[PDB]
Amino acid sequence: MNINDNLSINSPVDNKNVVVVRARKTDTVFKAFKVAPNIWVAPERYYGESLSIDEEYKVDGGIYDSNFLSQDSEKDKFLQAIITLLKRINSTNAGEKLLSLISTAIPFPYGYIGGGYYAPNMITFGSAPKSNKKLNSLISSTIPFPYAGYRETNYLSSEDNKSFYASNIVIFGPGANIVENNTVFYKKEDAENGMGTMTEIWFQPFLTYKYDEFYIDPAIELIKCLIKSLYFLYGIKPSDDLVIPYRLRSELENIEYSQLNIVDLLVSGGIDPKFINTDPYWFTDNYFSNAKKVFEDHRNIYETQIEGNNAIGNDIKLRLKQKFRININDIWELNLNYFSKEFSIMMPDRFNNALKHFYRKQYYKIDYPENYSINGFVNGQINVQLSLSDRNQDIINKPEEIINLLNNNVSLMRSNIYGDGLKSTVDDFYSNYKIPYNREYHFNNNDSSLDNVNIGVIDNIPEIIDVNPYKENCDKFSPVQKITSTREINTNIPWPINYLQAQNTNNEKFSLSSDFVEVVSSKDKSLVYSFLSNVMFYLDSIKDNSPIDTDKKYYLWLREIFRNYSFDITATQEINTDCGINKVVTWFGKALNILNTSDSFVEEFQNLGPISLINKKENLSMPIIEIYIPMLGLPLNDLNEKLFNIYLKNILYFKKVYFNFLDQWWTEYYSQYFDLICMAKQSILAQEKLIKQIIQNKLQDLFKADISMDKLNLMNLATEKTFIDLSNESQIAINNINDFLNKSAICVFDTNIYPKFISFMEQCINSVNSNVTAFIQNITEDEKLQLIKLNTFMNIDFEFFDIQSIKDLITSETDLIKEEKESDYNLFLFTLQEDKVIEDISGKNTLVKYSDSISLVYGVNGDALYLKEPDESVSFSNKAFENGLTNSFSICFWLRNLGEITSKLIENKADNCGWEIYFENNGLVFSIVDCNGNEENIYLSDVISKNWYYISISIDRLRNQLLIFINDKLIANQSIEQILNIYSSNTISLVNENNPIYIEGLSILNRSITSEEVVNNYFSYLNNSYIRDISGER
Repeated sequence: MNINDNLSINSPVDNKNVVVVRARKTDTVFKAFKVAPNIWVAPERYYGESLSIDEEYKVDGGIYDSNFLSQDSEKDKFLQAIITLLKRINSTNAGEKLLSLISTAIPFPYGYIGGGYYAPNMITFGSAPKSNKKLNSLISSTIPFPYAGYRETNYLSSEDNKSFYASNIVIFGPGANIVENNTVFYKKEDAENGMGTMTEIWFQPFLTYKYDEFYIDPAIELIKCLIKSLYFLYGIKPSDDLVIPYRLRSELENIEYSQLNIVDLLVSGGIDPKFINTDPYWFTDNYFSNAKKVFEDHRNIYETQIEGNNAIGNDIKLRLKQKFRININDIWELNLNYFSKEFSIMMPDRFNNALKHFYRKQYYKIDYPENYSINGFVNGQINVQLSLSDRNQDIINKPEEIINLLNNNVSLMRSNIYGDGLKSTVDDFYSNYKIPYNREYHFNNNDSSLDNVNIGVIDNIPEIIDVNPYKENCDKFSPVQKITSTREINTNIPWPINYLQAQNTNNEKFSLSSDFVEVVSSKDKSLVYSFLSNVMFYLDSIKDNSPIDTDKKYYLWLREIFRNYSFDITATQEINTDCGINKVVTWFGKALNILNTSDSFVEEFQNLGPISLINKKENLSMPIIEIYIPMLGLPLNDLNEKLFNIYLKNILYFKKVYFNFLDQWWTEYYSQYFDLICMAKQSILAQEKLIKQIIQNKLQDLFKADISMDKLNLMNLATEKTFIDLSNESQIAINNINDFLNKSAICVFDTNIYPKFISFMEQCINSVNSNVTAFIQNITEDEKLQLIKLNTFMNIDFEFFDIQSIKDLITSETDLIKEEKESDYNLFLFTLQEDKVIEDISGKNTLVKYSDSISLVYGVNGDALYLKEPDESVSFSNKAFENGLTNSFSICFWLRNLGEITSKLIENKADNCGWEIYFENNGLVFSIVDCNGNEENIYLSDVISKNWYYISISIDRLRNQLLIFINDKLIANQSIEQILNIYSSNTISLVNENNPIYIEGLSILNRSITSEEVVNNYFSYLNNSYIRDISGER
C-alpha cells in the first residue's frame, strides 16, 4: 500500500483522485481526495454537525470554534497532516497490514436486482452474416448480460449524481467539538446485519495532550478510529444497549455505574479489556454467537456463490476473498495494545475512556513538517518540543458536582468534579447478571490477528473503476445532543479536590503555609497550601537574614531548596503489613485530607486496613449463580467419566465466578485507588510548579543586582539545569506514589474481596456437594463411597488466587516500554571488533568521535578501546554531560596502563570549572573545580603499570558526598559541600597523550551509586569463565 502524497488543496478536480461529492443525501457537497485504494480524505469540518451550537449543550472538553478548517491554507495543512499520519502508520508492518485490511474489507455488496449472487442471465449478440449455408444467426457471441451485477453500498456520488467512486473510509475534520475523534457508519442497519457499511471519521491531528511525562501520538488515535471502523466495514457492530460496567462513580452520593459499549472496550486497549476478556468467559452475550453465525453465513455465501461466478470483476471478488480470509475472532482481538507494542507508542492504559473525570487536559499545537514526521514525533515522544495551544482558554468546563465547603454558613470554597461523559445506569449490573453454566464467544487472545492479511496479494488487486450503486446505501445523520446536569453537594469537611485546588494559584506572590483553614479563609489570597515541611522550614528559617546578592549566595540557596524538595517529595516509610511489605508515602495523608486526622498518616494506614483510604467501601454484590448431575445405570467406567466431566464443568463455573469478582474489584475498588493516584500526581505537579515559581522569583530579584553578565548567565544556566533536576525528583515521587497505591489496591483485593468471595461460594460448594451426594446415593457395592469421595469439592478446589497473576494483570505495554526505555546510565560505551564498532546503548545517543588509529582487543570481558598510537583521543558529546549545580553522577571504567606522569587520561573541563582524572606520579588523581575557585583533589595511589583497575567515582549533591572506589574497596569518602556549580562543556575527552592504554566498559550514570552496587558490578563482570594472571590478562 502506497499512500499517494502528490496531492494539494489546489489540485484540479480530475474525477479520479480529487472529487466533489454530495454529503449523504443532503444539499451539502464537499471535496475529497484519494490517498489510498478505497480510502479518501476530506479536509474540512463534518457536514452533519452544526458548526454553531447552542451554549446549553456544549459537552465537557468543549473546545468549540466555528472558524476552524475554513480557509484553504488550514485545509491543505490538514490534508498534509493526515497524509503524514497515514504514511507513519503504513511505515511498519502492523500498520501496513491494518491499512491493507481496511482497503480490502469492502462492505458486502447486494445481489442482483432480483436477489441472489449465483449467476446472471445470458445474451446472444453479434449474428454472423449469411453465407452458402446461410442463417448464421445462431453463430454469434455469448455475453453475461448484467456484468458485475452486484450492487455496492460503499460509494460516494458526485454533485450531479451521475458518477460514483468506491470508498470504504473517508476522514473529515472534527464536528462541533474541536477535539473529539469519532467514527460514524453510513447505514445503521447495514452496520449490524452483516452487510457492512462505509465509515466516516472525524479526526483532529493538530492538537494533542500530555499524560504523565509523554505526549499522545495522533497515529495511535487514528489507528483506534480505523480499528473501530473495521467493525462497521464487517457489519459486526453490536447493539447500543450492550454496555458493560466501566466505573463506579464514587464521586457521587447515589450508587450509579458508568457504562461502556463493548466496541470501545475491545478497541481502546489496556488493562480494562483484559479484565473482561478472561480465559473462561465470565461475561457472555448472544452478540458474539450471532455475529459469528452471520459472518460464517456470509463467508459461505461468498465461497459457494460469488467465488466461481465468472461475470464479476476481480476488483470485488479478490477483495472479498481477502476480507473473509480473516476470522471474526481476529477482529475482536485487534486492540491498541498490539499496535502500541508494535510501534513503541506510550499511551494511557487504565480507564482510558474516562480520563475526563480524572484530570483536566491541556492541549498542544502540532504542525506537521516539523513536530511530526513519517518516523513519528521528532526527537521522540518524551523530548519533543511543543507549544501549548491558545485554545486552552476556550475549554468548556461543565462540572458534574460543584462541591461547596462551608465554614459557619458561608461558602469557603467551590470546586468541580467533571464527569467522564459516559452513559450512566443506576441499576446495579453486578447484582443482576446470571453467570452462564454451559459455555469461544469472545476475544480470548494476541499479536496474531493479522497473519492472514497478505500485503502483496491485496496490493495486486486492481482498483474499483466502475461502481454499480445501491440507491439506499445511506439513511441520515442524527447529531446526539445532550445536556450536562450538575449537583451542588454541600459539605463541611473538605473533600480531597478542595485540598488539590488549594495548592493551585494565579497570583505570583506565594506565602505558602501548612494550614488549609488559614489558606482558604485568607482574604488577600497570598496563602497557598503545601505539605513540603523542610522547604517551608528552611524558608521560615532565613526570614531574618540579609538579602541574596553574590552569585555564591544564590547557588547555595538553590542548593538548599532542591535538597529539601527532594527529602520532602521523596519520603517513604516501610510499614510491614500482615499482607506484604509496603513503602508508605508519608505526605499522602496531608495532600488530599485522607486519614489526615491525628498527626501521622503512616500510623492510621498501619492500624486500619488499606481500604480506609477510599470512601465507597463495601460495594461487593454476588451475582445470580446457577450451578446446574442430570438416571442411574452406568458401570464403574462411564460413571467415573461423567463425574470427571461434571467436576471440570463446576471448576470452570467457579473460575468464572472468581473472574466476576475480580472484575467487581477492578471496577469498584481499583478505580478509587486510580483516582487517588491521579490526585496525588496532580498534587506533586502543583507543588513542583510552586517551587519553580519561587526560584524564578528569586532569580528575577537577583537579576536586578550588582552581578556580572557572565555570572548571571551562568546562574541562569544552573537554574535551567536544576529545574530538570526538580522534574526528575518529582518523577521519582510519582513512581513511589504509583507503586504504593497499586500495592495497596492489590492487598485490598487479597484481604477484603477474596475472603468474601470464598464465603459466598462456600454455600454454592455445599449445594453442589449435596446434589452430587443425592445423585450418587447400575450398582457400586460400597464403591459409591469411593466415587463420592473422589468427586467432592473442598475449599482448596476453588482457590484461583496468585499474587503474581494479579500483579501482572495491571501491567500494560506502556509500563513495559517505560521499563525498556528507562536507563540509569547517561553513557554506556560498547565496543565490537567485527568490521571496529563503537556505540552507546544508554539511549541518549551520545556522539562518539574516535580516530582510526584506535583499535579493539579483548581486555577483561569484551572488546576494549586500545589507544596504541600516541596523541590519539576519543571524545563523547552529550547534553547531560554539561552538569550543573544540583545533579549526582558517576564514572565507572576499567583501565590498563602500559606506559611507565601527567598524561591527561580523561577530563570534562572548561577553563576552570569541570572535573578530570589524570595520571600523576604513579597513580590517577581526581580533581573537581567549580566556577567559584573552590576545588577538591583526591590522590588515589597504588595504580601500577599493566594490571587491570576498576575505577568508580560517585558525586552526590543530595548528600554532598564524593565516593571513590578502586576495584572493590573504598578509596575515599570525601565531602563536596564546598563545591558549587561545576557547569562545563557538553563533551568528555579521553586522551592517551603518549601512554598506550586500554579502556573498557566506560560508563557515566545519571545518579550516585553505593558500595554494594560497585562490589556487585565488579564481581559480576570479573566472572567470565576465564583464568587470569596476577595482573588480569587472560
